[PDB]
Amino acid sequence: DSLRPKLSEEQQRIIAILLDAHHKTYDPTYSDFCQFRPPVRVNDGSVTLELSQLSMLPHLADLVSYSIQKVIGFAKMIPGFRDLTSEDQIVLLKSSAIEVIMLRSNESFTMDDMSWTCGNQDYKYRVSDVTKAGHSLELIEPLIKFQVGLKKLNLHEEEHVLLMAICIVSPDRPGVQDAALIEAIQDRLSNTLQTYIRCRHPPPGSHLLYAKMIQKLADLRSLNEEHSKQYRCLSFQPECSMKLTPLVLEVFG
Ligand SMILES: C[C@@H]1[C@H](O)C=C(C#CC2=CCC[C@@]3(C)[C@@H]2CC[C@@H]3[C@H](C)CCCC(C)(C)O)C[C@H]1O
Repeated sequence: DSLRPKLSEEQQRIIAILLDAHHKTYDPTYSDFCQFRPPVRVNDGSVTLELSQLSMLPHLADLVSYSIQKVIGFAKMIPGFRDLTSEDQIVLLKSSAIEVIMLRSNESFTMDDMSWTCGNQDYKYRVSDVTKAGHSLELIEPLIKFQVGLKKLNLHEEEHVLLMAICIVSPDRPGVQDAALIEAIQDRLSNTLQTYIRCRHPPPGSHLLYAKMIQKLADLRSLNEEHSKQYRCLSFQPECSMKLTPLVLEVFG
């Protein structure tokens, strides 16, 4: 009884652009990782030791800064993002940066051992590594829950890039000027996503995937708020900005 409208020429183009944007901004071999400040793993088996050392912070801060640069690159290739004022472009990028990083990290996340595997042994990131970077389990546990839940959706790469774009272009972000434009750009992306699922995703017996995808966006909202709280506490540690990057400092500070 549910209508299945075909993907329009513009919608097929939008997907093509977004897939191409992602392949230009996501290296699945993670060959740049060795250029970061080296990962250090001291035995913790302690929140006092954690903040004392912050051993994994320089590496992960470089990982996040690098990721932010890629997201910016990805955003500029999103259809519509061009038409926005640069002031609205920054607003959207700053408030969605950590959300989109959590999204795009799912391509490296594996349910083999519940880790982010970016090769090879050194660049395998477990729960203990994130703690060693000065974050508590209040963020880390729900983050893994999110990643696992997202993995089980078995998203097509077409859906994965669309979801990242919808995430970035959000009219309900604190500080937006032209919310109607952002809403129009998001509607264009959402409609393409809704059409694609009904068209391309099998069987389809339960097209209830879209509602599950919108739920993931809300999961990101609360994760964003929790990371924000924990970042503020990390920044209280003396000589902490040293371990971060000017870009990470601007986005979260
Ligand atoms: C490069 C690809 C993608 O961009 C993200 C990846 C990742 C990852 C991550 C692996 C371990 C946890 C993270 C460090 C990131 C993603 C978000 C996590 C935390 C909460 C961010 C903390 C930031 C700060 C220390 C400044 O507070 C791997 C690849 O899939």
